Amino acid sequence: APAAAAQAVAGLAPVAAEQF
Amino acid sequence: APAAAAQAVAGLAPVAAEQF
Amino acid sequence: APAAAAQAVAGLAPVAAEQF
Repeated sequence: APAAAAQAVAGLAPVAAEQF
Repeated sequence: APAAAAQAVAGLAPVAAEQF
Repeated sequence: APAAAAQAVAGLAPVAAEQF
């Protein structure tokens, strides 16, 4: 389970990042 | 099963990035 | 298969906006 939760967050962070 | 659930999230990140 | 289908749409949609 933790590998899925870390992968999902690492793949989403660049979208958020590019609005700031 | 969780590999598949993380891929669905990851994989749609380019839809968000194309909107904003 | 669905991740790939969605990626294709993300890249097609903005092309449409350049016509109209």
